[PDB]
Amino acid sequence: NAMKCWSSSCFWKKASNGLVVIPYVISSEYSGGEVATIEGAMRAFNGKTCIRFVRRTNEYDFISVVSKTGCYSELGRKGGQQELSINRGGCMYSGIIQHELNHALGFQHEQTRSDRDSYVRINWENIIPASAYNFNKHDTNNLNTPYDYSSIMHYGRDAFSIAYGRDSITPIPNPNVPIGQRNGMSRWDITRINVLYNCR
Ligand SMILES: [Zn+2]
Repeated sequence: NAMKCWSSSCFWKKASNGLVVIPYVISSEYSGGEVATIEGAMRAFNGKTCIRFVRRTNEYDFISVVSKTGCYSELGRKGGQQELSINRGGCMYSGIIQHELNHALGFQHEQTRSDRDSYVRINWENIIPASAYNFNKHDTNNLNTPYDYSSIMHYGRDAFSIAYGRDSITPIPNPNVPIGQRNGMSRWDITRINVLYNCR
């Protein structure tokens, strides 16, 4: 589910000591408690990856965390100031923040993987038309990892559903497999970070 870019000007820089140090600033709009929630979510990367989110000093490439419309991030390192939105009303949860930070690392939604049609059916007629593009298949760098229903990057079955009970995504051949967890990073989520950023 990683974006395909050969240059890695596209990705965060790895230091000679192996750490991928990603500078950030958090909008003054957030209270101290909200800052702590964001930084808490960032710590989830420390135990099992070489990713380190650190407060910016004066680095050129950095993440600016802002409370805008919904929860979103740019994909990968964009160069200079790049925004990541954690709306104060709907996004201040560890798993959601981790999901967004994974976008910033270069990871896309699980259901858009190039191999997705072997694991899910997209029920187009059930999807809010303006939001259907979120379900488009992409030419992803899958990093020799398999499709993971339990990925923090997988949409829930009712994501952008027009009406209750008519799901946007149905897992196949077993429709009962859970999708859409936002508790924490899956084994494959962690493995993918480590493969992409060559963490040792
Ligand atoms: Zn997302």
